[PDB]
Amino acid sequence: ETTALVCDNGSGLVKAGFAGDDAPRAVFPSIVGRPRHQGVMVGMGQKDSYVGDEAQSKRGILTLKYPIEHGIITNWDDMEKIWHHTFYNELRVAPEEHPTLLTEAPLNPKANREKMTQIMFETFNVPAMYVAIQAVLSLYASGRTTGIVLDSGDGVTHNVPIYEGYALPHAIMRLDLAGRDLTDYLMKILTERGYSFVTTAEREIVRDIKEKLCYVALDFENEMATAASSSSLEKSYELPDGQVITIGNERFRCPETLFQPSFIGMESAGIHETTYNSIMKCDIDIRKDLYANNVMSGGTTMYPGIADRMQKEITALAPSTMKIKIIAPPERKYSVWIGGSILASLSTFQQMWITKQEYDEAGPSIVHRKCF
Amino acid sequence: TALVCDNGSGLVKAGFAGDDAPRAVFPSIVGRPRHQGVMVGMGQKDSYVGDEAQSKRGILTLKYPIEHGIITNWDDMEKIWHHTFYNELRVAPEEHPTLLTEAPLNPKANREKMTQIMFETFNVPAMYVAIQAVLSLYASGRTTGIVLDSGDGVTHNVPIYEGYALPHAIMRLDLAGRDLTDYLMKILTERGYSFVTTAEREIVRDIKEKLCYVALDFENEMATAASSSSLEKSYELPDGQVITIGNERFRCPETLFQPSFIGMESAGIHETTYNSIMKCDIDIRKDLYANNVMSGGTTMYPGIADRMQKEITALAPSTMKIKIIAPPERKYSVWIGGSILASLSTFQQMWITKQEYDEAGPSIVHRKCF
Amino acid sequence: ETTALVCDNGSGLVKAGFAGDDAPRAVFPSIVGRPRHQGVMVGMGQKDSYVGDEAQSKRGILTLKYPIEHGIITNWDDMEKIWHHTFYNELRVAPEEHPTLLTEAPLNPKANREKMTQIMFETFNVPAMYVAIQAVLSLYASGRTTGIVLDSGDGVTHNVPIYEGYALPHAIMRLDLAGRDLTDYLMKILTERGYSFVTTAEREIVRDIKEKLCYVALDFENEMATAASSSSLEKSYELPDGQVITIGNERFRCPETLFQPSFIGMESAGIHETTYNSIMKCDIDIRKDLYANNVMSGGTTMYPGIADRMQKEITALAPSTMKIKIIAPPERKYSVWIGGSILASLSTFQQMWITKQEYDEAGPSIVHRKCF
Ligand SMILES: Nc1ncnc2c1ncn2[C@@H]1O[C@H](COP(=O)(O)OP(=O)(O)O)[C@@H](O)[C@H]1O
Ligand SMILES: Nc1ncnc2c1ncn2[C@@H]1O[C@H](COP(=O)(O)OP(=O)(O)O)[C@@H](O)[C@H]1O
Ligand SMILES: Nc1ncnc2c1ncn2[C@@H]1O[C@H](COP(=O)(O)OP(=O)(O)O)[C@@H](O)[C@H]1O
Ligand SMILES: [Mg+2]
Ligand SMILES: [Mg+2]
Ligand SMILES: [Mg+2]
Repeated sequence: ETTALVCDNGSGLVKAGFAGDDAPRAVFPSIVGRPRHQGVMVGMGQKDSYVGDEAQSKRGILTLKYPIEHGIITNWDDMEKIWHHTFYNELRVAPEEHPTLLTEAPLNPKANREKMTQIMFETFNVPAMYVAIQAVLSLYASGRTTGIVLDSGDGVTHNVPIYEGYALPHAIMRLDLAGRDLTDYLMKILTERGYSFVTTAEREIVRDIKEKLCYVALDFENEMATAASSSSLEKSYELPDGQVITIGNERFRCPETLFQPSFIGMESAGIHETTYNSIMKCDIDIRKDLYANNVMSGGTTMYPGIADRMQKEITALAPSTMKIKIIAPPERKYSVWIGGSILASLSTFQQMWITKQEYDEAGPSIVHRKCF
Repeated sequence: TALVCDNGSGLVKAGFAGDDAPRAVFPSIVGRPRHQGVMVGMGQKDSYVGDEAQSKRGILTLKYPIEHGIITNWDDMEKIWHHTFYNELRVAPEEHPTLLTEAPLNPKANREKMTQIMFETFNVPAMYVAIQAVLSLYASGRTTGIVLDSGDGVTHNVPIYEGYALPHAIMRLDLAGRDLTDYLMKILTERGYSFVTTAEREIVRDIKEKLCYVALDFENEMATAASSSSLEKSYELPDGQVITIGNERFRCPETLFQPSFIGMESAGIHETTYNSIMKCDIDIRKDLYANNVMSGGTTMYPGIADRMQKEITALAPSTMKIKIIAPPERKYSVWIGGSILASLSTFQQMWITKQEYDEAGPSIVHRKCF
Repeated sequence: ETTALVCDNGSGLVKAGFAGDDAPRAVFPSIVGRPRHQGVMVGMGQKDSYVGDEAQSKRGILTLKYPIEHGIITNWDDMEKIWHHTFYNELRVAPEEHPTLLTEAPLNPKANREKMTQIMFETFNVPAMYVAIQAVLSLYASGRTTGIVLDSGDGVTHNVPIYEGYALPHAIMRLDLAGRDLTDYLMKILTERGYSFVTTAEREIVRDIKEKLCYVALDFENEMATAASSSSLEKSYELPDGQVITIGNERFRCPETLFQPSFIGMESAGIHETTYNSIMKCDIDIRKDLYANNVMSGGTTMYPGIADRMQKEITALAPSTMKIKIIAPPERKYSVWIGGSILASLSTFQQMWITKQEYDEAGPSIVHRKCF
């Protein structure tokens, strides 16, 4: 009778809702904003902190902080504020009568999961909770059991291969390059045309420009030559103060760091090379079934050129007698949450929760013996 | 309707007595999971038997219950027999007498535990145990001759005169297709290919079944392979990679004629056959030389009959006629001979029934059975 | 007076010197470093590549490559640079007056040995060269003639049984699990405490941590229990930037992969089981002398718990009436080189060289005729 809750706490967005539904009920940014200027009018309900869309609307007088960086919760009072906001104000529920399913990136610190368990059991005390891997939930939402998931969000980009319900944890790859790094690189290369975005409020403007105007080039050198020849690739964007800026090659130089990390000084290889190395680290008899089942999930995989570029690069890397298929659904921005809405709804899952009695018996160390 | 089951070291060939071909031919492997299961909307078993193992071997560790002809694991043999009776044949073992096969020169406790398991767990009205090379001679339409039975675990040379095997001339060589698969895995490291896992052992087995052959003259074949690339052949891996082998095609089966390639003390199959013939009386040696019968899958290399003819002609006296019979269906020849034997009229009183097992115990198979 | 050179080209280190000496004169890493950034100051040297210790000195601005992976040379131009820096910079000799002795792991590709012979004879042109197995040189240095040698370095762990100078080829076993895989596994499991190491320069730091702090437990489960029970097995290490890390139970989980290869996803058996299988593939009358003369060589056999653990495991596998003695010399990090100098200083080895005229007559295939 008790309805389970599915909460996906990424680095940039919080997607929370109920199990068994199709879409998340509450999608809001994971920001806590605090005032930085001098308040002069008395009273009028001035608050010392702002969470979510209220922090985004008043961001001209606020300093915005993200509690999670690179998939790791760095500030815990702000994370308590985020969880209190998504339980009492957005979802409008009482957490003492709802089990909770949370998500986590692979190769994370164990103390993050231990403190998530301790805070969910001692502050918002739940009957049950469970922490799950996001790529497994993406594979649940895809409707299949075999595939290699490339999940790229705001802090982490990770590859997880799964064959017939069995994961290969030695081939799991994690890269700390995601949409916030692309936002910072776009902020850096916007100064070549004279545009200066420095403050934490203007990072959101640069993120909006990246979401609206950036795309992935199929050929990088041909697109650079096309931009250098004619002004057919230039687009205009209107700033909130009415200013109009114009960008050319910076539309496709920004997500190219996903394929050339050396643009931001990283020594690692691209996401296509990471996916190929994750496939080639698996057993030989499963690789074919991986090659036809490349699944992309997350916001950073939402550029309108990325599936064709990934297919071209993997087809260049793979032998020619193999079929390479990139699976990009239109709902892949929320796919992890949809997997939670599947996984908490299964009758075979209800014995996998971590109850309060088990937490009192074992402490906050049962989350490693219970969750993978 | 009787049941004929050939439980080889590498394959299981089972069917009904009277049919001309086996109905269930599947690998004798048990696969178990190796990695961490993360999805709960799945069947999620713990043991896979047969082709279901071969369709899932990339996440599985494979085990053979039979090693070098003798049964090492009896729980896995129970699983093999259960899958044979209930999933591949769709029969009830309470209604059908079952014929079983056994390699010659084997420990007696293997037959003891075979009869005990077949009468206590998979209860049959009757059962019988037969020698494989005798059935392979029976399937070829003759009653006198020498059978070279080479399979997955053992190679045997059995001479049979007037339907009776001669036990003082039965020769056993502990070299068969599993050792050839492992030797091919060892010698593919020279060209840079690494095969370690039990799943890749099946890939190398497929390579051996597809590309290898027997050279007529080994030194001349090695000379021609080192002169030009006219013997190189290509194979496409399951992941799309292309490998090329030039002289491993004939070096791997040469262990049948030179067993020291894998470090075994015994002589080759030609000397083994000549020794098995030469232990017999002089008046039957002409019939044994004229009736050489090949059997099993390891005799399916496309050069083995001519090479065996050349070597036995070299060993034998020059006035002796050497004829080697290699039937095209010799991969299924123990089963066909068992089908012929189980469909005979007078064989029906040679069944070991359950009442005689109750009155005797797990030792009747050494008195009523051979 | 043409003294011979003994050069051991491992996967991680190069140990080179003169025959007759008791210690290698040049021990340096087998790396080539190339710049990953741009040079803004002019008037310097600024060479395009760095070999050996100079690559390790400025590894923060270089990406590092190993020309030898799992005992097999993959990059041959980098191996040209390594051998040139060995002959002309670390030894200061001209390799036209010294015959050379090289080492190779067993069950290697034939093209590696053919190309080594070719590059020795018409690039660094030598009067003579020989290629020898490493484990027989370890037994030559150990002073015995019968026994089974476990050589474990940076790329290949191999077991070779030798009876009265006869290497037994059908019981030689090879595993591609060595110290580099251990370094990668420690790099992976260091992310549980939050320590993230990504670049190729940080792999050297993790290798230094492994060399300083890791050890082999006698009983793994009791060690895990006492690590979880008390904070008495923790140790601290200082990074180059001054930060301090602490590891408690990663010290014995990292070399547990040598005994449980399933930690990195491999299906193979442990080194103790490989040793027992190598002994069981020998003749039945020589297994007593092989069980009494177990010799450990290489750098991965330098953990300070490995001899007692190997003794316990082999005594478990062996029959109860057998005597098991495992010999670990204190100088076993350089044991292939010492036996190589012993072999090259012998009077009856002077007919076993491959001369230049023989290479001219027979081409680069006489190394399969004159060398084992
Ligand atoms: N259409 C789009 N094009 C490019 N980037 C996008 C798009 N939509 C969202 N993003 C990026 O995705 C990132 C977060 O995606 P998501 O994975 O849904 O959140 P989280 O990482 O918090 O789970 C943001 O940094 C945002 O810039
Ligand atoms: N075309 C072929 N060429 C060479 N060997 C083969 C061929 N087909 C099958 N084999 C070998 O025959 C062996 C098994 O044959 P068979 O005797 O029918 O089974 P079992 O040995 O279990 O009785 C396998 O190990 C396989 O390697
Ligand atoms: N004291 C030690 N403890 C643990 N590992 C060590 C120790 N000393 C060396 N090693 C490891 O041994 C490896 C190389 O050893 P060695 O066999 O001497 O070189 P190579 O493998 O190049 O021949 C290095 O990767 C290093 O990590
Ligand atoms: Mg996310
Ligand atoms: Mg058979
Ligand atoms: Mg070495």
